[PDB]
Amino acid sequence: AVKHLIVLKFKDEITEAQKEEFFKTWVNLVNIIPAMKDVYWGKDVTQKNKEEGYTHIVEVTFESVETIQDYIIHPAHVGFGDVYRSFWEKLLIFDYTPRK
Amino acid sequence: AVKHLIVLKFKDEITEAQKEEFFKTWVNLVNIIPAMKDVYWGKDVTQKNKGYTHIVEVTFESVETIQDYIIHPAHVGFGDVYRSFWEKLLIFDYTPRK
Repeated sequence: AVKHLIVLKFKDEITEAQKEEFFKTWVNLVNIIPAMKDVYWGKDVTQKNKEEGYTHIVEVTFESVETIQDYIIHPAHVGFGDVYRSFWEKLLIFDYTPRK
Repeated sequence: AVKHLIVLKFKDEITEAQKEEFFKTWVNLVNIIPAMKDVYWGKDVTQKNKGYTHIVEVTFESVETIQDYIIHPAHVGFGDVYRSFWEKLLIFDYTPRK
């Protein structure tokens, strides 16, 4: 089991309603993309690193790093990326297996 | 329910064994700090940004109790011994939702 983590900042012109619609859409992909096992998102409330600007976190769960590729190329995901391409300003991506 | 997320890069001289001992020590705080409910960590394998190499997720009951962890004597000691290990970090606190 691997987590695909995204840390993101939206463009300034994007409204809160748009952001919530964006995340709803992303969460709803789980239903239609077999490789996606789970999605959670959240807004940062502490703002400990404002100079960096990142505001939101998204966690997508996969059975393996391998199967992330099946999600990346799935038509529903490609379409999601196309539709919302104007929304994001910058992001960090991480893939890891959570452990103790 | 809130997640206290740390994105971290270590100093270059820090060895892999040192990193694993660092995370072992951090994980073992859960037992000792009432506010800490759970911890996981992991190494990024994709390395697509460039930068940050490790992720730590600490689980809390609320944003308010994160402070109880921050000032807990076990956590203060942990920071005193190991803060020199890291080069830079990003911190995020959020309620994971659908």
